[PDB]
Amino acid sequence: PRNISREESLQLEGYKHACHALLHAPSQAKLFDRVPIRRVLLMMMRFDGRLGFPGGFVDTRDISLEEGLKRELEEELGPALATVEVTEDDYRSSQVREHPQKCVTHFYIKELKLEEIERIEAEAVNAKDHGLEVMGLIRVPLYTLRDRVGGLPAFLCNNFIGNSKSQLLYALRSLKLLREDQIQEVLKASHR
Amino acid sequence: PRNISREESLQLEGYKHACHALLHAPSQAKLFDRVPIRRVLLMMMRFDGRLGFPGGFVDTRDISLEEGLKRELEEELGPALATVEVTEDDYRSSQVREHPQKCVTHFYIKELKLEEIERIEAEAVNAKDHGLEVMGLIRVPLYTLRDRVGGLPAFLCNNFIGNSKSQLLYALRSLKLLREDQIQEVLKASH
Ligand SMILES: Nc1nc2c(ncn2[C@@H]2O[C@H](COP(=O)(O)OP(=O)(O)OP(=O)(O)O)[C@@H](O)[C@H]2O)c(=O)[nH]1
Ligand SMILES: Nc1nc2c(ncn2[C@@H]2O[C@H](COP(=O)(O)OP(=O)(O)OP(=O)(O)O)[C@@H](O)[C@H]2O)c(=O)[nH]1
Ligand SMILES: [Mn+2]
Ligand SMILES: [Mn+2]
Ligand SMILES: [Mn+2]
Ligand SMILES: [Mn+2]
Ligand SMILES: [Mn+2]
Ligand SMILES: [Mn+2]
Ligand SMILES: [Mn+2]
Ligand SMILES: [Mn+2]
Repeated sequence: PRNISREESLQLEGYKHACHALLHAPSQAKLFDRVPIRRVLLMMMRFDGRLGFPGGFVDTRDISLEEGLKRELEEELGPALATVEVTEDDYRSSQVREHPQKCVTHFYIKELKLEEIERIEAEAVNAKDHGLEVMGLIRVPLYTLRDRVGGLPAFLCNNFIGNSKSQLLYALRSLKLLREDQIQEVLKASHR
Repeated sequence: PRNISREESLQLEGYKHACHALLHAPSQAKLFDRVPIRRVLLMMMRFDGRLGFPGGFVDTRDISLEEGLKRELEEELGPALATVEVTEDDYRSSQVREHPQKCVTHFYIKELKLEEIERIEAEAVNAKDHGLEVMGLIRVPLYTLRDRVGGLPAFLCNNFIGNSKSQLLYALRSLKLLREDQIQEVLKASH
């Protein structure tokens, strides 16, 4: 897994392309009327027993990288998605690997309204891929509990696909949710 | 933790009790049209970032174990559980611990019709505890993919609460889903 630019990745010869998106919306809710949720971020349990972002292989010679993702998004999340924009302005980063397939993964971040995320969760059960590729949607706990492990650190101890965990960390710093030192603290507490 | 009978654990004083349940239904669906799903098993992502079964603490001095689970299941899974009765016949096993704290955990298993699991999934977003104490429902992949890892083996590499992983393995053997050899197989490919 190595960092590559969009402009360069698209001119690669033969390698397979993939697109995935973090969908998120602000929230005033408090766990135990005490711990702020801050933000709702969506991930999923996949058919393969691993956690990941919605999306997938972007049929490279079809339409745009955006159109490919949009399709996967509706395929995997459901009908509510047809009215989700997801432009080029929602592109974030790309990576190349030769690990298992020789592949390029493109990460996307889009902010929605909480109402929108709620409806997406609500209609997720109607996605072509519900119970198939998508075993259920989940929210990322952003907080850390009093035992300093429960919440996000404990969350990061689950099994992630490709480099979705890497991508998640990126988003967290990217959206100003946690500084680097906090990100390191939650990893160290998660390591042991 | 340690094995204890139901009747024996209910005679204990100064212990905490909790009940958790695996709701499941048969399915004819085939992943990629080739790989049988076989059965649908519900678990959840919890507030603490771990996988677990729905359920919770029950005060034995106020309500029975069944009433407690019943209320906790409505709270955690939502309104569709009003049509579902998990009774004494669904009770399976109990484990007891003293350290860290005096706690007894009861495990229930109940079969439903596929439309019931589907409706529970649909209405879980209305649960009192959704997006707070319950972060979302998930199905347990029962199959192993061609790489011999994807599916159940990889799922078992996730972060589970208390002995919830062990409750799941018990259910797999109990429901005649996997042989003792297959469970050991699935477990090896994990670690
Ligand atoms: N970096 C990163 N890679 C991922 C993520 N999810 C999947 N991958 C990798 O992307 C590739 C395929 O993506 P999938 O989502 O499994 O394929 P899919 O698009 O759902 O399947 P199709 O419906 O046929 O398009 C695999 O090699 C995974 O390793 C993710 O969230 N982040
Ligand atoms: N064996 C087992 N233990 C669990 C499971 N889930 C939680 N526990 C443990 O059982 C105890 C209570 O479980 P919780 O369900 O987290 O507590 P709760 O009563 O649901 O929380 P409230 O919604 O605030 O009432 C805690 O010690 C957990 O660590 C489970 O699925 N199986
Ligand atoms: Mn996908
Ligand atoms: Mn897909
Ligand atoms: Mn596809
Ligand atoms: Mn596919
Ligand atoms: Mn609970
Ligand atoms: Mn509860
Ligand atoms: Mn409770
Ligand atoms: Mn509650």
